[PDB]
Amino acid sequence: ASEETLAFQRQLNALIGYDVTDVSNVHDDELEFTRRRLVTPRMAEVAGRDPKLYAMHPWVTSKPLPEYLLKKITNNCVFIVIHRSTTSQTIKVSADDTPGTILQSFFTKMNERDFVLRVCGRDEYLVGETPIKNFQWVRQCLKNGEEIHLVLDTPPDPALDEVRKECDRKFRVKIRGIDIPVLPRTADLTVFVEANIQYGQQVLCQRRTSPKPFTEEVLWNVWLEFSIKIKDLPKGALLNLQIYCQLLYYVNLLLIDHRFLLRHGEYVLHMWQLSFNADKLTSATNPDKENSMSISILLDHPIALPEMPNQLRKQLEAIIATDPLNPLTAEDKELLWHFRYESLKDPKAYPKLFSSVKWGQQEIVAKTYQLLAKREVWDQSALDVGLTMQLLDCNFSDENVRAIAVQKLESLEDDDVLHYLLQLVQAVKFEPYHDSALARFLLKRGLRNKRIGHFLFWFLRSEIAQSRHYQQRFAVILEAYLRGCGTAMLHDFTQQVQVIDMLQKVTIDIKSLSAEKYDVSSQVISQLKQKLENLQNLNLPQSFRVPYDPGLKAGALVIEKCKVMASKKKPLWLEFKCADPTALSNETIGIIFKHGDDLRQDMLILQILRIMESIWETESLDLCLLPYGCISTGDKIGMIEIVKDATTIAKIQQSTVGNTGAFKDEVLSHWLKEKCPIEEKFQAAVERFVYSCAGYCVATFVLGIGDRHNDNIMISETGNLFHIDFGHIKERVPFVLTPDFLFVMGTSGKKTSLHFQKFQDVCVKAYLALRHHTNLLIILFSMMLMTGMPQLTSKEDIEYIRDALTVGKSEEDAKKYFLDQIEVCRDKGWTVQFNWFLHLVLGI
Ligand SMILES: O=c1c(O)c(-c2cc(O)c(O)c(O)c2)oc2cc(O)cc(O)c12
Repeated sequence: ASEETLAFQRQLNALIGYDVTDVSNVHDDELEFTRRRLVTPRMAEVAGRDPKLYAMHPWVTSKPLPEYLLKKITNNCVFIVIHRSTTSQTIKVSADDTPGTILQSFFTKMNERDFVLRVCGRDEYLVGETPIKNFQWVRQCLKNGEEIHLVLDTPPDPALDEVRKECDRKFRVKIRGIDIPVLPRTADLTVFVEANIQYGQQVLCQRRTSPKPFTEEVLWNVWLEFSIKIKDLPKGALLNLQIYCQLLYYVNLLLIDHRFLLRHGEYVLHMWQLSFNADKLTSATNPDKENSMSISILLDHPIALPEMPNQLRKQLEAIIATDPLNPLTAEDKELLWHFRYESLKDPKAYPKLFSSVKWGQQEIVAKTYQLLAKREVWDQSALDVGLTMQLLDCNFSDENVRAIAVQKLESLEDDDVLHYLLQLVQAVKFEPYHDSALARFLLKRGLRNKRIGHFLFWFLRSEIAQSRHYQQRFAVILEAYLRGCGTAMLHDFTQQVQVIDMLQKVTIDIKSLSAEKYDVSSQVISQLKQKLENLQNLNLPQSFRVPYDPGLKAGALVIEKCKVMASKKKPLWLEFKCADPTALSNETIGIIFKHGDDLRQDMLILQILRIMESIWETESLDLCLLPYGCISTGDKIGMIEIVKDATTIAKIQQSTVGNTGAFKDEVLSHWLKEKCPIEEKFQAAVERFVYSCAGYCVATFVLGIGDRHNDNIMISETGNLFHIDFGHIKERVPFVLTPDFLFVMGTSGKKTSLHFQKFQDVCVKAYLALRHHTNLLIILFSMMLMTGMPQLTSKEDIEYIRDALTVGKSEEDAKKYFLDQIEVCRDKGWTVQFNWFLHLVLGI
């Protein structure tokens, strides 16, 4: 262990945000065991990735050009502007030419082929054997009807990515006692210990102890013998110890360790306090010992060795045809299991079929593995993310069952992996062991692609920072990725963390000045610009990669424009210059650092929104949403992308009117027209509004976050509406379709209109579009509530989304159901908003 070896670890831990070597909080060696087992897969991806292609991380898609983009193109032709210093030429190529057939054709028109096409002002290269039309930037430019400016520069040297040198007896447990240093005020409490043998979130068995008075020390020394036999215990089963006073304390212990051994010996586990969700499933113990409740137990080297009639048929398919949230009956399960090989021929049955398994029985499980052995039908089925996601949630704990889900994920191309990365990263919380297929799949895909890796870094880091329940597991996975991404990325991450940390302190040190009375003092803005000065001196990184948009390189601070927002939680409105000189503009980079809101929620919501945009893509729809970047940098803090030329709808009302609820109906249209002097840009901004508005209307409704204050919705000087603050979230409305909105669509009273009719038809089209992916949205929504909501979610919560999508209904009934929702908004006018103004603004 040279000084060099130690040094490396130190910085790694620094980047990680946690010390992955720490052992102060572990009752075994699973963590260390995983750090070692990931070394092979890590290296196995590193050496197998093309140095060049991994250096320029091309971003492409093998999906067909949507219909709304087909139009943007005229006769299989595209024009690209190539620049060389102040010399730039425009060329017209075929939408099927490769970036090489472009450079070659560029040397013809105007050592030798030692150059490459990069996007002006961005680290995004158009390279590889792929049609130019299959590059995201290209398709992005088309949609925005913008020009494609590329710069001819030198290809990065792959050397910069260099990687450093490398029993029939019934099971029984003994509860000795619980110890807690201090206790609650209401002190005439009573408590007992509930021991459960869980698996897949369902209890196979349960035992309890005699209730006793709640004291700083409670002994029992009672033997608890369950009914299930030691031989029946399935690998992945959990011994969930809980304390009731109402549940208050809980801790879990894997009965079968990572080595297939039966857990034994004396244990003193430090439990978690309850304030259902992902956290109640963790194997991790509470690190804080001096304050947490502790359970002392005892355990008894046993090793776990590695046709049908028409109405019956028609009743089987009826169950299989059921949605995800519909439970199963005793008969339901018995029917699914009896006909395993028949329910096996249909992939959409797997979830249902594998929950009908009696895992608490060695025999049944063994048969299951046999059943699974023959997976031709599955292996050859078409990838279905929604179906695959269902096998990765809290309902399954069998290593083999989950493994086949991951198996199908292997088919996803980088572009799609990017859409579901966040969700899949959260799914790790559902794994019973630190080392898993899903865990290795992510590690692998991160080392195989810089964009996937960049986000995998922050995604994991957000959880490492504010989740003591899973920071140990994630930290091991992050390290594994940091030990194989390269020295270049290892450097960017450093610059980014540095910039972040420094700005974090400031953001918080500024908020400390007035937290109950909005009033951005003149002196505060004076001190703010001062603290940044001290940093920009030479201590702050000259530049850094923007965490939510890695293709962008931020430079120096434009202290002049920086300020503290006139917001309650007083966030920071920072602006940077683009560190890239080849950029074709002078616009700054607006970044918002905020403390107070749980950005993990926004981050998750924003992601579903991106999932909905692509979903509409499959149907050739463009709702003009604006899922601005947002990354939870750490505990209660993170950044927010600033959308240029945009304001709050409320602000729009306040200017005309003021700090009153006497909302007008033309103010908005008067604000947009004023902004769009160029006529051709009004009707354009108007159609935009109709779509963006409709877009958010549909999406927001389905997610059950439509009733919202006028201050959390924004509009751009280009007519783009987009909801913002997704923080936590009598009269009520399905979504926001206020009079000022319907007005811009040329509709004063309850009278229809051309644009309003356009609006409606779009809403329906988008609404029906999502319904085709009901199952996908149902599972994502559920995982989100389980891993993204501080409180404990329930079935009721999940089922909402189901109703919103009107599952079971026909397209017609559906189409209508949404048109009625649109009506409520018309019959509610400014009612709701006025209430929000009265509630939020007045405190009533
Ligand atoms: O407090 C917030 C805020 O002010 C803005 C904002 C975004 C823009 O794009 C602007 O142009 C602007 O003026 C403000 O976004 C947010 C987005 C969130 O997810 C959460 C937030 O709390 C805010």
